[PDB]
Amino acid sequence: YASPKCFRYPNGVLACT
Repeated sequence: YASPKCFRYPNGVLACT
């Protein structure tokens, strides 16, 4: 549904890199 952008909402698990 949504993208795991760094601060997707909490910015806890930043699945970015």
